[PDB]
Amino acid sequence: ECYSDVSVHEEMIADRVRTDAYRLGILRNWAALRGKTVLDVGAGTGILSIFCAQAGARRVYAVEASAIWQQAREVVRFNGLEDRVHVLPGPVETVELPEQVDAIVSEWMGYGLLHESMLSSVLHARTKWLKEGGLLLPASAELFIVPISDQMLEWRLGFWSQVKQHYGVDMSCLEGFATRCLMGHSEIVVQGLSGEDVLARPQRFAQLELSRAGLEQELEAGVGGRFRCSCYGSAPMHGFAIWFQVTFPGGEKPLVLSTSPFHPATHWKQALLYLNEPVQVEQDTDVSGEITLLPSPRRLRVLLRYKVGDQEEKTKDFAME
Amino acid sequence: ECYSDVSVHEEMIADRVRTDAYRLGILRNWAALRGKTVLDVGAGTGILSIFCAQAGARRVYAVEASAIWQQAREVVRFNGLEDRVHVLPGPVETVELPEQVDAIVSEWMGYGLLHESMLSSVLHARTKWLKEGGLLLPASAELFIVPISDQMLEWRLGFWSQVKQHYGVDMSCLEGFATRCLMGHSEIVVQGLSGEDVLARPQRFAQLELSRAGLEQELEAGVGGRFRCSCYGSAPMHGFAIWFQVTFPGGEKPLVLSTSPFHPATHWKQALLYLNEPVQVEQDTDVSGEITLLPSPRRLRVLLRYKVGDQEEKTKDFAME
Ligand SMILES: Nc1ncnc2c1ncn2[C@@H]1O[C@H](CSCC[C@H](N)C(=O)O)[C@@H](O)[C@H]1O
Ligand SMILES: Nc1ncnc2c1ncn2[C@@H]1O[C@H](CSCC[C@H](N)C(=O)O)[C@@H](O)[C@H]1O
Ligand SMILES: CN(C(=O)c1ccc(Br)s1)C(c1ccccc1)c1ccccc1
Ligand SMILES: CN(C(=O)c1ccc(Br)s1)C(c1ccccc1)c1ccccc1
Repeated sequence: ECYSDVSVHEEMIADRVRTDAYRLGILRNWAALRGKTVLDVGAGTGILSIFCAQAGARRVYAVEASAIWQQAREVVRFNGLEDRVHVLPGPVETVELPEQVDAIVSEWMGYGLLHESMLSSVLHARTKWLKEGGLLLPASAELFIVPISDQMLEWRLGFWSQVKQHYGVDMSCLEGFATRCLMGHSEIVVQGLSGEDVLARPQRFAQLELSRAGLEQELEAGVGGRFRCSCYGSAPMHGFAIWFQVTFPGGEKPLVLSTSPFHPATHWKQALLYLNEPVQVEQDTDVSGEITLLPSPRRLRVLLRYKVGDQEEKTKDFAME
Repeated sequence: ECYSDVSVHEEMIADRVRTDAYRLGILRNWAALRGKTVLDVGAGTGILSIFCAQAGARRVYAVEASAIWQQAREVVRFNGLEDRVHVLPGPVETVELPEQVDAIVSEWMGYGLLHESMLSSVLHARTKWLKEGGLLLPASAELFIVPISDQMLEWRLGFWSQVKQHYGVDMSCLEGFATRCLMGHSEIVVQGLSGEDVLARPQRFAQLELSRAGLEQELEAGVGGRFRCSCYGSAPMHGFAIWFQVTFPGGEKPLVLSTSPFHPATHWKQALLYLNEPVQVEQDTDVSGEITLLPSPRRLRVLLRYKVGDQEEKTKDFAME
């Protein structure tokens, strides 16, 4: 019953930005990887493991907990690489490796609990299996937030006004209802924005250096921080967008994979935090606040306290289950 | 927590083909409706009820079981029609009307159990509340089936062959897996096709005249029948598409709302039955079989026995839960 399995792995490989960034991030470290050993945490279909062999690794351990490992096994055998890449089924927390490894590669990033604890698995495997001063791909992640005006939401909120022009019945009185339903919930909406949706300069509110011990302990408290920015022009602000980038160390200068709305589109899109209703901003309107991401029913909470212009500080907390 | 509520009613009103067909189907019966009384079964946001008032009905009972009735109440009041259109919350099976009605309007059609038992509610309300020889909008429904080659599926099945040209790893060995996962399930896939996907002349396999008593009893056994057609040219046949049309009686000649892939696109799209793997057809290849739709865990079963060319008869049964 594996049509969900296929959709997910298809979507990732079809993301050229994601797939090339890993390819090149990995290849550009050929000097550190040639003749060395690698652990791919959550190998999926095995393509990251095989980039590691392309880059010259002598031995790669591709560990995959879920059913897709069979397919990873088939792809490695079919590419004549079973003597260099060993697909091991099961969680990385209990896999038995013969040796400590020179590098770890993982694609752990995304939005929700699956991804918070995929990163915990990557830290666990750093601690347990990676050599003092070993190579992490990617090595770091940064998080960004900015006020947004969402055109797709603007269009949906005004649709009820358009009905009169088209079917000669007035439904503009349902604008209030559409707003409550589309903005009044407490869910993270994962949606792709364009540059034109962005109302100020993006602000970095957190950096995670994966190399650091006590990052695990530091994530107990939950990642976040303060932000301040100034709007560019007149707009109905719908809320905030949040996205990440990760960094692969270079030979060269580092390679950055960004999920920003200014950069080309990825299957990750961006994570949207809607206020309960739109608020009109103008050129130089100050937008500040504080954002905390932390786990909790097992749920990832997003705590937001924010201030727009001369309006009062407000709290809106979000969740993903 | 009503963002699902909004998406559904938005999608329906945004369907011009659906909304105009009801508008015109209803208006073209102005002579039978003017000064008469109407029951709208599942009034939703009330737009069908208000088309009935536009067409000249003296009194319309808009019955809506779910939360959206508040919004129907707001839209009628705001259009100054509360003296002609009475929104009644609750199931139609237990609503108390003062009088028997001259006409019933409903949008009950779709794919799955919600829609099988929405039609049962429309038959229940015909029996209970509609006058001898009263008007039903729509009055009938017909079901069609044809062999299809799905381009979107063809593209997805070949994606794994394209990987070598792009990221220098061969994953063509996953074609078998993608096929099992995308075609080997037993689900109805609701997807929009184009004319070019269609491999023979569509065949009508059932007609439902809503006016007929014992239709309720006849639906116990389940609607379906035999079909036979001849393919147009060489193609990988992926399975069958099924769709409906409904008929509004005219003043004039009847109005037909079709969800065919040859007609303009609707939010209903078409219902797809994939074989477990593709089978190559050629010009004049005979495709015959038998299709039964019937209810059952409460699930709507689709029983298909079919024969392609000189291949043996096969059974594939599907479900929707
Ligand atoms: N603790 C764990 N140990 C091993 N695999 C894990 C894991 N937690 C999650 N996974 C697996 O990690 C994968 C995340 S998506 C994997 C992407 C992969 N690098 C690719 O190129 O396709 C899933 O296949 C999931 O089942
Ligand atoms: N037995 C029943 N009695 C009354 N309403 C019902 C019902 N079964 C389903 N419904 C309602 O029928 C609707 C189906 S969609 C309604 C479309 C509506 N004519 C429009 O123009 O928007 C839903 O709102 C559903 O809650
Ligand atoms: C897993 N994470 C998320 O689901 C979210 C990120 C943004 C939103 Br809004 S929710 C986070 C994350 C990781 C560890 C602990 C807490 C949060 C992440 C971090 C870096 C990069 C990507 C994600
Ligand atoms: C509700 N129905 C469906 O879910 C399906 C139709 C096509 C597929 Br494949 S499943 C049917 C239907 C209605 C009553 C009894 C049995 C089936 C329908 C009929 C006419 C028009 C539309 C739908």
